[PDB]
Amino acid sequence: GSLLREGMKVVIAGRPNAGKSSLLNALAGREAAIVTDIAGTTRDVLREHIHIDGMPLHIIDTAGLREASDEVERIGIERAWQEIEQADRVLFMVDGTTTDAVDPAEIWPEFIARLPAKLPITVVRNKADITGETLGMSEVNGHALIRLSARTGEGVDVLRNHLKQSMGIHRD
Repeated sequence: GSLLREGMKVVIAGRPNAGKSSLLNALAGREAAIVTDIAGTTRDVLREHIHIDGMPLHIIDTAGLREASDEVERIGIERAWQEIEQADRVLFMVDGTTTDAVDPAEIWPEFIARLPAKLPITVVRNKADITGETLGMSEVNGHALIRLSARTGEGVDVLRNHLKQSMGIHRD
């Protein structure tokens, strides 16, 4: 390019099996939608591919932990030095108006951070019920609430446009 790059560390969560992978897929411009089994959460905790619209030849690694960052600076062929930022856009994924016990056991250890969350929105049947659990949304002041779905790309681009804007600074 012309001395003009950018990027950041993005994490994808929202309970195990609740439109996580299916989402990422739609994320990666790639078509061939491939999905595997956790087969054990990678140390680099980077199982959400490396989204990079800029250049093709670009390896990224999103840790978000001590041992993670350490493992990051090794898997991607790199000396065990220091050089890695923290998450920025921690978007959550919920399934309709479903409230599980694992729902909180994952979103709790997040509110207490220095970054936006951005919770999704539900649009399931029954009108007089959605709105109810649309504002409160458990708790916390979600950066922005945008509805979307897995199959149909209801609000994927909207979530994407709110990703490229986030990531900034950092030249490879």
